[PDB]
Amino acid sequence: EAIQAYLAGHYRVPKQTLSAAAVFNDRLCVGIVASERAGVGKSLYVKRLHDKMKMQLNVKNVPLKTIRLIDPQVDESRVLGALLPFLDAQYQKVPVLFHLDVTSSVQTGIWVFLFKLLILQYLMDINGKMWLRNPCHLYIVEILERRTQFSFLDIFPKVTCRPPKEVIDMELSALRSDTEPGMDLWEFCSETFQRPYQYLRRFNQNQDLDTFQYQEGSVEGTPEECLQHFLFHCGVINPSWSELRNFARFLNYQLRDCEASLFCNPSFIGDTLRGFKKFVVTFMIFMARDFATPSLHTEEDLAPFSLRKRWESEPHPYVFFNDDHTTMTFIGFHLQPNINGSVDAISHLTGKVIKRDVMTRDLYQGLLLQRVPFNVDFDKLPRHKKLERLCLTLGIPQATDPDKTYELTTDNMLKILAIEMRFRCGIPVIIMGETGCGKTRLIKFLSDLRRGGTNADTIKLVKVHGGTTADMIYSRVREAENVAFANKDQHQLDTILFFDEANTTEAISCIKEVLCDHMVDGQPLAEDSGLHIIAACNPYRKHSEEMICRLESAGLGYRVSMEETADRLGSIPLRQLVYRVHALPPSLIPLVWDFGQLSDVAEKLYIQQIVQRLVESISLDENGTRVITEVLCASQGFMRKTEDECSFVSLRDVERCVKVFRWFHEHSAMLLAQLNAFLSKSSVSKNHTERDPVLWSLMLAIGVCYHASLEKKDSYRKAIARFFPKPYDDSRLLLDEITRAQDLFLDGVPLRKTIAKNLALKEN
Ligand SMILES: Nc1ncnc2c1ncn2[C@@H]1O[C@H](COP(=O)(O)OP(=O)(O)OP(=O)(O)O)[C@@H](O)[C@H]1O
Ligand SMILES: [Mg+2]
Repeated sequence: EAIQAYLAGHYRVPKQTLSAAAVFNDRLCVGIVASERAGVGKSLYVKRLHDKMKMQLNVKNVPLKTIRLIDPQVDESRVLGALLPFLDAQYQKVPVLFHLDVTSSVQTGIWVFLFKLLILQYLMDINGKMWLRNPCHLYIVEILERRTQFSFLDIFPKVTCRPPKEVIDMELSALRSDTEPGMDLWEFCSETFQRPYQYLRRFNQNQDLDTFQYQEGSVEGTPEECLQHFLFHCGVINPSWSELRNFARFLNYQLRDCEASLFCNPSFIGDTLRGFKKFVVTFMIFMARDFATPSLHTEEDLAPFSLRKRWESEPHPYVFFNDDHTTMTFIGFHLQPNINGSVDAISHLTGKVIKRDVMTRDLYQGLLLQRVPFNVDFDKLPRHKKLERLCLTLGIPQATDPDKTYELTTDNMLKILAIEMRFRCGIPVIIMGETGCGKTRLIKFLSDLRRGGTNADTIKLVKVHGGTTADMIYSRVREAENVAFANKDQHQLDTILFFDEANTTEAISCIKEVLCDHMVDGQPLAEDSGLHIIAACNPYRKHSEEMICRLESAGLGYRVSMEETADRLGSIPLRQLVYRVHALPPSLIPLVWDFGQLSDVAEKLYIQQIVQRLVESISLDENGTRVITEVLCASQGFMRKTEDECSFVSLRDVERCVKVFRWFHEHSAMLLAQLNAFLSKSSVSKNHTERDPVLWSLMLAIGVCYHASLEKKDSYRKAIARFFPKPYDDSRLLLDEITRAQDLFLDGVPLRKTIAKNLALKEN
């Protein structure tokens, strides 16, 4: 208390000196907004305080500078360089709110930097440019609680934001102080859809529980019961503010589209339409579970980064409203009438009931009499009809297919619909999936479908390296904004920026900035620009223990002990994860959802497409196509089954093995001529037989892309030979052919007399 009072007394500004501290508590020109959770309001305060600065300070403009630090070791030269443009005399006497945001990524140097800036009032570098604090600029520092006698953070004035439960728990009565913010009185714009009030308090149907007319435009409740009605149907137990915001936004959009067409005053539409509003409210609150509830869990550090709601888990209802204002879109439930005058919702194919009494027999007959797209199954439908249906649901009225190779299953359609729905709501879309999981193909197909026929670049997929700094990300996002403005002006198209491998950088908080805050380096993103931003993350998975032991036992190992390595995601070294990813921002975890799992049928289809993309250059046979497809599929099956020598397999290995096979086939004539000459040079008699170029090329390509990098080569050969034609299915023959090829390749150099010809030198 003594330290807190000392710093409060020394941080106070005199009443006569004009300062920006007039908005903060009792004229203190130092602030610390902090909380233990993520996404609870730390920055709808530094915005509200700016909002209350303009109308309360009688100044034409009050400069706002947002400085965000993302380097794990906090760099003070960056902060000094950011503050230097605000050092000229013009800003030396005007109020300047300075907001400094320290991200979760930062770990070392926070306390020293805070003691250097807030207390020591200075910042200095080697060059000599000093920056001195003035008691006229607010210095609010927004920080996540670095929970581990007191931390070096309570000595400053603090405004602890609270999730939206502790607001309803501790603040039972709306005292509304400046230390514990509650429901913002401004935040009744999209949270005002308190139709929950009506269908809940009016439980019985006949009392006009949802009536024949409800709308929005003015408030009708108190800002302490909205937060309670949004907690009963939220689904999440202890939501943050950026978990109720998304749930309210989705419900607002869907009820807004509900009060659209087919919600009017016809003569004999159903003559009652009883329960239609009840159906909408109940069923879309049910389907909000897919869009609001987190998918990740609530090998120590990988526990939060472990998927629980995989795409193959509980189904997805996904009702849409066909923004052309004509019909609905029932895509994922196939409702079935219950025995006792009710109707329930089942799975797409299983038929298991997922929810009960969603909708009633009377309105069932009313809807079927209205010819709604109900009980339609996209699994067995023509491609033309499927594309027309999904194009109508998506909004564009055209029908030109942008591709034919890309199949359209029900699970692959409910995945495009998810992204489109999150785009039209406002929820940022971030997907978790392995390399070659089909996310990039789906995004490209959706972008081309949006394009239709225009030659516009509505896709800007950015492969984000491990060495992508903040400057590159900011430059790319502003370039994408400019291109989105251009495409919205010329051809009126919605551009898509795509950050592949989002979580593989030391600066990931920048992507969180771009996605959640809609703010680039501090400057807000231009609203209503048509730019939609997607992120894709690599899964958090550890190697198998035997594979780690094998990697450590390869040569001389790491130069020093394994434990002391600096590259750590918590405790696990980055050398033990399949993808060398970094820690996700805590305000991005609720958003992440599993893209899905590649199915064996889909994998076979992709392999068949790849091999058919080879005939036009090689003129392969049907037998050749079949043998190549089977060999490659079984090769990935083996590599995915061997967890000791191959952590993960990808579809991008077939497009490399087929490339090597193509090279070998195109050189096969001269290769086989030289091999025959070399064998003739040997003492072996004329035992050479016919060598099929297709087989002699696949036999050797799998001996490079799959076989010669393993340790259990014999098992691979014995599990792969059975897919070869009849006169060639021998593991001994596989090894013999590979050895003959290596012997031929080695012969052709002037190797010295006393140089060993091992199986290692030839292989190398
Ligand atoms: N009463 C409220 N207090 C705080 N936020 C609210 C409130 N009502 C609605 N919200 C919404 O909650 C969201 C919280 O987002 P905000 O930017 O405040 O999170 P944050 O504190 O910046 O978290 P982080 O810094 O970890 O991203 C805001 O975008 C705001 O629109
Ligand atoms: Mg923030």
